[PDB]
Amino acid sequence: ENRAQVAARQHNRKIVEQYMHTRGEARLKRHLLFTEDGVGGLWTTDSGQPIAIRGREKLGEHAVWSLQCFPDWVWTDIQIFETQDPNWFWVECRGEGAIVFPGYPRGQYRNHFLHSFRFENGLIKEQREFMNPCEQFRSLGIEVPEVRRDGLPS
Amino acid sequence: ENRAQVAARQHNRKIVEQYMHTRGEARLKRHLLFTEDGVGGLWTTDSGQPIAIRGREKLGEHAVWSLQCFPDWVWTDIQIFETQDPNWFWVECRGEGAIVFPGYPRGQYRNHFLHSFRFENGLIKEQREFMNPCEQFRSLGIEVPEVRRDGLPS
Ligand SMILES: CCCNc1ccc(C(=O)c2c(-c3ccc(O)cc3)sc3cc(O)ccc23)cc1
Ligand SMILES: CCCNc1ccc(C(=O)c2c(-c3ccc(O)cc3)sc3cc(O)ccc23)cc1
Repeated sequence: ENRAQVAARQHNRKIVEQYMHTRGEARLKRHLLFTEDGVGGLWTTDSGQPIAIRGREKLGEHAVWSLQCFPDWVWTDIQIFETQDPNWFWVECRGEGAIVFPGYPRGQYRNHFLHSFRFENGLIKEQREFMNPCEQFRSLGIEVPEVRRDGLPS
Repeated sequence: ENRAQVAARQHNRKIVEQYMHTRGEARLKRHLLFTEDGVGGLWTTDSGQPIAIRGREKLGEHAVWSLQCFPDWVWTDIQIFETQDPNWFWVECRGEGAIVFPGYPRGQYRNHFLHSFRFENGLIKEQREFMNPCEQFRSLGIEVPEVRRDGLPS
């Protein structure tokens, strides 16, 4: 059983590596790293609800929109964390690139991200990314609220 | 070497568990889980810069303000992730409690969190927590910007 867990972890790590280094036109095929019913998404948004895409083929359809809205996106400063679960990885990284959201001025977006990858049968069953939406607001020219600090010492 | 790494991971895990379960008056002594020069803080804020405190004694001083602003805070749904680094852990959890920020109405704050814990010689050298600040804005009655989605399909 330990041999099976070790083998799963090693293979899954290669998939995480491949995902994190998928750039440019290869983004059109990144969905093939998911199970048929795999889910990917952004878990931190202005609404408090995730923007999640469910199903490998729907993830592939979304990559068209991803490549339009973030045409040169790269992940950088990538640190991959294996865990005691051979099917669960975390990644700390940054990401950056142009942001071209319809109805907003073209901007430059940079942020810090955490990703969660859960695997089933050697492919990604659930990917989730987490960031501070305030930095995306800034990239879109959206005013960020400020918490008044007068009575809040650090 | 492997035995030493195994020993470090097992002890460090106990410190993470203790930190995550610390609530109530025990919060006044949570800083004793840190190295003398240890750092803790919130990495996701409206400004884009962390609110971090460096030094065990300064962390202890801050606990007074933590108990004022978050008088009944509890971490729930705790999942601890060991990693390939015996001195690095991640935690996925939620947190909840009253929020009592000076000059804002008293509110009820709930959020999802990720924590990072890095250890040195059996104590926490760096703790960092990550959340979506939009949920904290809501708890304070602060208006959250909304990204227009008319052109952005999911
Ligand atoms: C592959 C799974 C989906 N992955 C993502 C990745 C990034 C985003 C994203 O940046 C955001 C939106 C979006 C929706 C649909 C679309 O076509 C493109 C962008 S709306 C919105 C509001 C905010 O407050 C913050 C971020 C976003 C959304 C989903
Ligand atoms: C030593 C560990 C530091 N740990 C924390 C934990 C939580 C916060 C926090 O919620 C925030 C503030 C705060 C500052 C000083 C203080 O006394 C109490 C609260 S201001 C602010 C603005 C935002 O946009 C979002 C969050 C916060 C800050 C620091």
